Amino acid sequence: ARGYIVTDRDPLRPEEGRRLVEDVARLLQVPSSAFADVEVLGPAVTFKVSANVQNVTTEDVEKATVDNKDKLEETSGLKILQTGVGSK
Repeated sequence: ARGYIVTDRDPLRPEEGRRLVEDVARLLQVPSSAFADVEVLGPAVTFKVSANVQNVTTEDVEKATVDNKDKLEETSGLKILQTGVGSK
């Protein structure tokens, strides 16, 4: 399952999806290398969390994103409109 974050930017630049994912990784103390398959789709960025030394899961990433939304928005300079985990 992938995580996703929908922003107010469209199309979201690849470079910007990457920065936003890096911001989220920092909140969780995991290197950005733990996020794989990073891709932008319209206004959204999507990603997979691989197994890591911090034991951070896909749901932990979603929760940290909700809990720190305002900080992420300040750091990134964009708005987050939705976040979640996808379903096959």
